[PDB]
Amino acid sequence: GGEARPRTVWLGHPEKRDQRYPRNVINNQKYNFFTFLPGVLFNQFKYFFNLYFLLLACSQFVPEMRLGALYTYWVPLGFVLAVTVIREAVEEIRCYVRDKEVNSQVYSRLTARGTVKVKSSNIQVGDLIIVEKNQRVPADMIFLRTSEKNGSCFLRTDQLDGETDWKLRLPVACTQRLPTAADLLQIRSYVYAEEPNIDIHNFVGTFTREDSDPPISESLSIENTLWAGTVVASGTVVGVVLYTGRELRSVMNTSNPRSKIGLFDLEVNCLTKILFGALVVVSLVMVALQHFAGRWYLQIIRFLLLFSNIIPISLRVNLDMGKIVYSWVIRRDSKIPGTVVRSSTIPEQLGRISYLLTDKTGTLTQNEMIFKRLHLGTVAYGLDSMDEVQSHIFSIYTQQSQRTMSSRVHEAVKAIALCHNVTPVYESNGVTDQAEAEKQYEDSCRVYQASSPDEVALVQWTESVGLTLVGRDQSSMQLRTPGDQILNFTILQIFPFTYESKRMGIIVRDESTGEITFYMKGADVVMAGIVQYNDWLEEECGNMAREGLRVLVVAKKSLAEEQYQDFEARYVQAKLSVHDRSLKVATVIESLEMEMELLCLTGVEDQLQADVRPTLETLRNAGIKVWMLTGDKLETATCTAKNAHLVTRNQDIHVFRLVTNRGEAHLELNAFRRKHDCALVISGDSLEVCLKYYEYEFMELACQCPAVVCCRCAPTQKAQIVRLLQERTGKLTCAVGDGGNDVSMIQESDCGVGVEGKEGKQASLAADFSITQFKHLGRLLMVHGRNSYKRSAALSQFVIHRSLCISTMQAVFSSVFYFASVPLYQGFLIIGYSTIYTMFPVFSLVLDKDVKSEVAMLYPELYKDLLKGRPLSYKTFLIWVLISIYQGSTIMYGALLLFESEFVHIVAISFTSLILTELLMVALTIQTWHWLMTVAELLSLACYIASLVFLHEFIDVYFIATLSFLWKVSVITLVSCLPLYVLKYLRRRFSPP
Ligand SMILES: CC(C)CCC[C@@H](C)[C@H]1CC[C@H]2[C@@H]3CC=C4C[C@@H](O)CC[C@]4(C)[C@H]3CC[C@]12C
Ligand SMILES: [Mg+2]
Repeated sequence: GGEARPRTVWLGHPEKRDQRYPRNVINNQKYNFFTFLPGVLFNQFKYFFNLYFLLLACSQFVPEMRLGALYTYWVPLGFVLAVTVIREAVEEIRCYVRDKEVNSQVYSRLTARGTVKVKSSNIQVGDLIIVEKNQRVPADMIFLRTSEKNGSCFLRTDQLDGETDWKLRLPVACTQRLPTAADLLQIRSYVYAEEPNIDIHNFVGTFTREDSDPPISESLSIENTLWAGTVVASGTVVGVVLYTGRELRSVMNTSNPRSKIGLFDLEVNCLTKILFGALVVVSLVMVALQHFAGRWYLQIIRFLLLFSNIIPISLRVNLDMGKIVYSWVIRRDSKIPGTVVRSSTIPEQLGRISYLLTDKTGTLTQNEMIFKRLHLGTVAYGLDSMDEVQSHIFSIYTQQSQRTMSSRVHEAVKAIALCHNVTPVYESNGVTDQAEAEKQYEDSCRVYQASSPDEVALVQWTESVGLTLVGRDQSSMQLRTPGDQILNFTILQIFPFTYESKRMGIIVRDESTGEITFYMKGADVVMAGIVQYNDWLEEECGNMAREGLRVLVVAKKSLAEEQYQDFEARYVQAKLSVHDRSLKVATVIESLEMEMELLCLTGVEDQLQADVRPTLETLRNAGIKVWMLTGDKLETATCTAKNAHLVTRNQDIHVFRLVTNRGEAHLELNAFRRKHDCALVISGDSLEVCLKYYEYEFMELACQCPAVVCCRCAPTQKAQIVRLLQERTGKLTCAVGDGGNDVSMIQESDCGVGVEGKEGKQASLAADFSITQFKHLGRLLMVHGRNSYKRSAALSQFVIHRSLCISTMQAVFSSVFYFASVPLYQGFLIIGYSTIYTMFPVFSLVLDKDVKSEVAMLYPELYKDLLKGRPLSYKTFLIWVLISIYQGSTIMYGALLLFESEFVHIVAISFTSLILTELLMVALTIQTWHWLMTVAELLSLACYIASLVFLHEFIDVYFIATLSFLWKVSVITLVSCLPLYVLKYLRRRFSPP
């Protein structure tokens, strides 16, 4: 609408504004009230197929042009227009209703008279909206105040950038210290926010409070921002709205909704142009035959109007009803429940997808992490062997009051239970207060919260074996044992996990003994040299990683009361430095990071969704290349790629390093080129450089890959990847996602599928097809797409064949029977009127199937045939053209040569022969017979016999009730259809499908 400018947002009072802000509404609609009709009309009549009808109809306005009745040109086109408008309108009402659930969420705001309850749509910039726990943040906000005593909160941004880690967000310091939540309305404070941009992980702002005698100014960053679409993980937060509606950071990354057309529709449109060009060519030949006879422009276009039915409106009507039937079938399948079809005009696109691009967090995975393996070197403990770890812990803490394997197991478990950054949170269950449960350490009211879900999984696992961690402070940590006694540990040093070191350490003192213990856990690559000599770390960690687990190496070092003093004195000496602090403390910690005894290796798995591995294997077996485009980190993405068998166990993986320029990109691209049959894992930062500088080479190397993993992808980068896959290959692409970061690539893709997320519905609402589970994709692609594509191709080709046969024989009639007469047009309106009796058996091809639904799924290789364009091609169309020409020529020439008396004794023969030939041809193309096709074929014959009976009494047509009629009809019906019967049977025999 307007240029982006920084905004001064006053806390409360949503009226001190200079620019009007958009309403906070998420809209997936295509058109508004005003632009609905023009948009639909243009999107319909922008193609040759639909514009042909308009060109035909408009000509009826020139008096020297008029041919036929006026109501025959506009009633069918009017029906087509009215069905298209109705379909689009109903789609719009359904989209608006589906958007209402998100746009009508209930929240609360702070007013001078007290809190009041308002909806999500009415949220204005500058409003103080209260967001509770496990509630989606409605609009972009600034963290002001939280009800938690530690002055912070955790955010789940899985629906914003697809990252599984929880984001720790800190409130505004000035607003946090106010005595009550009602105090922010009596302070003259404002937030100066940057212009709404597409970046989601950055924010530059400033908080200013003018009320205080010393003005207080805070510099705001991403750590104070609660973007829309995120979920508050803990506590009740209060924020000030900065952006609304389109201005939301989620919406800037969302493209405008577009109307999609399938490739099958484009091929049919090209066939219509070919037909019209052939008509024009024969027109130029026919006029040039007479060496120009004056007013040629009149006669040639009059003859065009005479053959105007070579492109039938029945084609468009049949395709529309077939697509409606396909959508009705998809919405009613019980083996893929919950499937929703939004774009009901492209069900045939599911049958020609060559590339599938999917999100990891929430689509492939369940967004749940649990502990899988505890490897102690000499023995591993799986999910079925945890009762021995529990037994060892119980035995030790029973023998405490009443080396060995139990001691080693306990030492390995306690290190996991202490070397972490997880803090318990206690809530009031309703009977016991929050302060009531803390002093007794209630199990039902205790929740573990941390930035890394792996640490939460480890803590929850140690809870299961007996060592329950019940409290944690900045200098203390309590563990609860099976003997119900509590051990008190004092946290003397903590080294938080960093993505560069890839390790986390801690130093604790056991108050019962006083011994100093140093714990360190991290990746195997960094802990290979820290731990002492061993012979199983590099092998067992590699095996556990190859199984798809997140391996960690846990180590120990017992510190005496003398090795700690010199370490503390040097650590603080490094800390109170004014020159190169980081490298100073790094050396102090590294000096302690020596000769650590190895305890155990841990395996934590991100729980996939149901039937993800079989679905990926099914899609791989059908020639579909599956790329995982995720916004998560490299390690989690690789672990999920290995877990889901997106890469085979023996497959080699090349990790794309961090490249920053053109020269650095040449070397890495070439080095990857020297590899063979190796999957590619690339970060977003390297992808940006490769796509900016090496657009051709990167994709010519990535399309040959068995699979491609691209982590930390911005939504624009995902959409760009989809766009290049569409452009440089020319093959259809499918995009699967569950969050708001997948909407861009879902809309960009030729067929976008949106998995309904657990905490968000944007991808579901903005996709052509919405599924509840990832495993439904296999059926949706192998059955509901293949059947729709095949049925649409068959019915379109049969309709074209019928019209071509009618036109060919009716051209023979007008040429070799009279060559000039008014009574020609009475016959030249009726022998093309047969399509009232054969219309039902033509609308019975939407019930046809080549193989059973359980056979396409069990043999996905049938899809590789559709990937080649078999159902509709130039060879099949040419064969149908030859068949139609042969049938028309045979019917008319045989009718004329066998017997020739006058017009009304040949019209009857030709009409019945054409109807019977078309019915037989309908019966010819069927592969598996359905009873509705049988009833349609029988009802057609019954109606034709009824018509030939009623007219017999009124019109003297006694020719029908003779023997000379029967053999004359049945010889043409035998020489027109049955030669193709023989050909089809011999095709079955010699070349089975
Ligand atoms: C008079 C003609 C042109 C039209 C009406 C007859 C048609 C609809 C009839 C005649 C013979 C019939 C077939 C005869 C036998 C079987 C085997 C069984 O699995 C049921 C379907 C199937 C395959 C029938 C399908 C319908 C069928 C093809
Ligand atoms: Mg996701």
